Amino acid sequence: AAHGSNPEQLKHCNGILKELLSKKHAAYAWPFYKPVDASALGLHDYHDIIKHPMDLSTVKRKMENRDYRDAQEFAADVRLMFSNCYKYNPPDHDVVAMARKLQDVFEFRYAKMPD
Ligand SMILES: O=c1[nH]c2ccccc2c2ccccc12
Repeated sequence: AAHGSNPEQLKHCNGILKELLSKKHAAYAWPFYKPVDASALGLHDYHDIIKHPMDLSTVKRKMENRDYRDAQEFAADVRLMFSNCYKYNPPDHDVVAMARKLQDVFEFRYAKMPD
């Protein structure tokens, strides 16, 4: 059910998304900007391990297309992106450290969502 507050909450989500894509966080956000090109990266097992790829450009397209109906649906995709990283890579890999830092940005600001 659409709630009166869903548009306002989606504006907060869009703010978060813009922040995740901003220069401020680019040092650690960059691996998440675009879909993983598994072939290009030689990760020939990526799509056997990751059933539901997700990345920030896809989240942006879904936001622009009004695909997300509520904040929880948005959050689920952003968290799916991080989970994919945690699933595929050894936990000591630099990309996992970058994921944890970007997820910290996400979770702390998501927690400030108006309600
Ligand atoms: O989860 C990722 N694991 C990787 C492992 C090796 C090289 C690149 C990546 C990568 C690149 C962009 C986005 C996510 C990932």
